[PDB]
Order: sequence, then C-alpha cells, then structure tokens
Amino acid sequence: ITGTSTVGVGRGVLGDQKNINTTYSTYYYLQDNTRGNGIFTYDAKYRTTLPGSLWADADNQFFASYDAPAVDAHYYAGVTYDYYKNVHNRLSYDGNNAAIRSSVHYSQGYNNAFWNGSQMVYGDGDGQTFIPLSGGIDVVAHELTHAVTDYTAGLIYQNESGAINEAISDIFGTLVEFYANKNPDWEIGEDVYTPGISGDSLRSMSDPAKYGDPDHYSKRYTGTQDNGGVHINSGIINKAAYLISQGGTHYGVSVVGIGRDKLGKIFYRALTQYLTPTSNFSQLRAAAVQSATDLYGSTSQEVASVKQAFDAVGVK
Ligand SMILES: [Ca+2]
Ligand SMILES: [Ca+2]
Ligand SMILES: [Ca+2]
Ligand SMILES: [Ca+2]
Ligand SMILES: [Zn+2]
Repeated sequence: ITGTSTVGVGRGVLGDQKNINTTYSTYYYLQDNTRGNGIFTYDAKYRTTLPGSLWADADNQFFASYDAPAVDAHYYAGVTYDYYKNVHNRLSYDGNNAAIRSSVHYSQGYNNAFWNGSQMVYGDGDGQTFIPLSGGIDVVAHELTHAVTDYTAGLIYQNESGAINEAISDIFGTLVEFYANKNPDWEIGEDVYTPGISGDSLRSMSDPAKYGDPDHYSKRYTGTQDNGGVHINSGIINKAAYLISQGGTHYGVSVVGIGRDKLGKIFYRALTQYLTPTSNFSQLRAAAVQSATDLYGSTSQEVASVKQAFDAVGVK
C-alpha cells in the first residue's frame, strides 16, 4: 500500500474505457491516494472470505474481462466520494475521510451487492439475472450511501426505518448517477439488470408499481418478508422523492417539482440533522419539511412541494 501514485487505464463491465487511480510498488495496485485516506479495491477470488487480496496488476492496464468489475468498483467509488465532497461537503462516509474498501468477484454467480458494516461487496451475477453489479453507478452509490446512513441517522434495517434506509440509498444512488451524467434515469439497476431484456430494471422511482412496489401508503406491505418489506415499501418514499424533484399529479394530488439539487440538499439535511434510528415515515415527513424550512424558509415553494409530495403518497 506504500508506493508511488499513478494512473492506469482499463475497460469496465459495459466495455467503456476508463482511467483509474493506482499505486505502484513492484505491482500496480488499485489504491487511490487522491481521495481521503484512500479507496482500496480487493479480489475475493470467487470465495466468500473478505476482503480478499488487494488488487494487483503487472502492467497497470486492465482490459481483461476478469478485470472489468474491479475497474468499475474502483472508479465509481471515486465518483461517489467526489459527489458527497463537492455537493454535500462531506468527507467520505464517516465525514472523517475513512478509507473506502470494495471486494469484487464475491462467491459464484452471486446476484447481489452489499455493505457488510465495514466494506462494500459485489457479486458477479449469474450472467442472466445480473452481470457484475459494480457495473451500475447507482448500485455502487446505493451501497456506499448505506455507510453514510449507518454513520449518521443509523436507521435500523427493518420495517419503516429500513424502508427509509433503502429509499435514501436509492435516492442518492440516482442523484450520483445524474451527477456523473452517465445515462441518468429514475430507474434502479438498469445497467446491470437482465442483459438481453432492454428497458427494464430492479426498481422504479418514477413508477414503483411497474415492478409491483407500493406507490401509496395505503398499499404498504405489512408482512414479515424482506425484514418487513424494506426493499418494497421504499417505493412509497421513492415516489415522494421523484415528485419533489420532477413534479407531477399522483392519485389526484398535484406536485410542483423543485429539482434534483434541492431534493438532495433537503434529504441530506433530513438524514444528517433529524432522522434517528427508529424514525418512521411520518417522522421522515416532519424531518424533510423542517429541513426545507431550514434551507428555503417556511412560506417557500419548496416546503409546499415537500408537503404536496408526501400528501400525494398518503404519508401524513
Ligand atoms: Ca494488466
Ligand atoms: Ca441509467
Ligand atoms: Ca438508474
Ligand atoms: Ca435488462
Ligand atoms: Zn440497500
């Protein structure tokens, strides 16, 4: 890890050419010394033991298919770091510039990715349902945002708190996708999901019910699956967030869109200054309204739009 900072070149999961920050001692390692205490990408070698080996390359050129997921994990972790620093003035996930670690090639045909409490972990997918998940930018940002949440609001992963947690992750994932301006959309996971099927995705913020998730509180999942539906009920918060930014009419309730940036500022403020581990949807509403009030003033259009948006999804 002690070495000379330099720049390598490679190809990502989708075949796009990419420059990446690397470190050289006797080998070129994926270690980025330009951001905080650094970004480290590891090879899990198809096994489940973590983190694995710090990625080492001989020529500082990663064009091998085996290389592709490491390139994107390393790179997109950088973009996400840049996002929080430049937009939100936050240094890494803990605010202290903690090192960011990612392991790729996790297990075999593993169709998920996650934050394990320490590092990010990415599967390669089975090549049918998924391709390597580090290929999506919103996925990377989604997982990385879990750390941010873990270090600030500490939303428990279960029931409504959990749903909020997931929603935050999707929201900021999407915002990062827009920030990097790489084929941005309000869909989640569209780049790495189901190769061979065009136009679909894992979740939709604009229209969750497309994939069977609730767009309204009365439609919320009350069962015990998925930790009480953290990946399901998130649709309700996701829809509200979409409406705040883009505006629209939902179940007869109209919302004036205030844009992405203000959405981001409002929700980041709610996340950092207000939400607690046990916060529910109502409390989230309160937090967001208070945040918007803090930033733009109580009589502002912004507050009004937050209100309208949460009214639309039936969260009072
Ligand atoms: Ca090489
Ligand atoms: Ca996209
Ligand atoms: Ca997306
Ligand atoms: Ca697809
Ligand atoms: Zn998540």
